[PDB]
Amino acid sequence: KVQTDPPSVPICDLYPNGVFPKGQECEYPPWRTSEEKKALDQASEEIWNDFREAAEAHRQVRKYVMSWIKPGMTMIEICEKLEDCSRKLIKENGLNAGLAFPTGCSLNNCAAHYTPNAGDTTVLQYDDICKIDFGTHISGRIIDCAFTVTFNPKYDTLLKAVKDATNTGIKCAGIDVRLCDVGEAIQEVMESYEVEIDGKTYQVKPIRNLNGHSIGQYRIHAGKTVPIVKGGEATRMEEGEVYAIETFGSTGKGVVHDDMECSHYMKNFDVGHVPIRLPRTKHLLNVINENFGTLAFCRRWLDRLGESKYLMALKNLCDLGIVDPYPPLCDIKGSYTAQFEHTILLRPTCKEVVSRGDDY
Ligand SMILES: O=S(=O)(c1cccs1)N(Cc1ccc(F)cc1)Cc1ncn[nH]1
Ligand SMILES: [Mn+2]
Ligand SMILES: [Mn+2]
Repeated sequence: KVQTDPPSVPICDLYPNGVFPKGQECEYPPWRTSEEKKALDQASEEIWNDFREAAEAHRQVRKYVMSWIKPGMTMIEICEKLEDCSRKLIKENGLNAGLAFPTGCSLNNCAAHYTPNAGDTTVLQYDDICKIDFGTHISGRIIDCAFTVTFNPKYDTLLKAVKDATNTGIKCAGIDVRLCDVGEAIQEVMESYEVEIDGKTYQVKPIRNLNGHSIGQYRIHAGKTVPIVKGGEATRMEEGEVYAIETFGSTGKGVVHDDMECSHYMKNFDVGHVPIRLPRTKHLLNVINENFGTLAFCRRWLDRLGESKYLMALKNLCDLGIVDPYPPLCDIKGSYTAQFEHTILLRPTCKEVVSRGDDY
């Protein structure tokens, strides 16, 4: 009925009749706040409500994380503590409710897609800049939302720059808005910031090959990309679409490349059923189909299901194009990267920043 400290009560039990809190509602940028639109919006109320339940789990998990995340903890300890909480609040139930993708805790010049695999001894340090990026879902309605953790105030202005650029992207987004215009607007704001870190000055660079993305049911990246620099596609955002608006700022080259051991994997959404006779590969694909479907997973999540010595079977599925690997994405050695991300609903009546909290 009432949430505990530490959080343990599922969000569904905190609401009496399955009506979850709305996120931040915004008027679209320059007639909708329309009977045709109001009815069209109401027709998807069950869907918006699923996003809101997942968003409330995301808000409660991240507030709890911020209370205890500290240097000295291992990255595994952080991810396990966060994920244990997330499973409880979302009331994990197979593909009906659960974790939408692994917990990113990328450090320093690593901007995204790093989560420890078994045996990783990495310890969070006082000077680290850590991007906590995790997702929850109800019925495949995904919340993709992220923030940056630091302990040293030297990164405060870099975080402020990226947060403002993400908020600028969110404000610019709308029905019939050109994706390229969102990218231009984000870049102008991010580049308006100069920061000083350890006696060196930088003009914050958007990471040009990182992007926001449309979201589909059980589909983290549905096909449209939201650039964070100028020169993109004039393709428009459409009514009823859902987007992850994320921005990344860097003190390095402002470009990422694959680096480090891969931890994130996801079945290719478009690949059809593929009969497998190789026993270990067949078993692993069945495990993936049963537990994740088209949602992303990580090696730790296969380990927890009691799977072991599966790396060759996993490589086989990647080589067949059934599963895609998503390795960590890093800028140059010595650079600092920061990220903020929210999920927005392009509802017929308004734009809802469904994952907005009192934090960011
Ligand atoms: O970089 S992405 O592949 C992408 C961005 C634009 C078009 S495709 N990607 C989606 C994703 C892919 C695999 C995962 F296991 C989890 C997520 C961004 C992202 N990661 C975390 N939050 N957001
Ligand atoms: Mn994310
Ligand atoms: Mn994303």
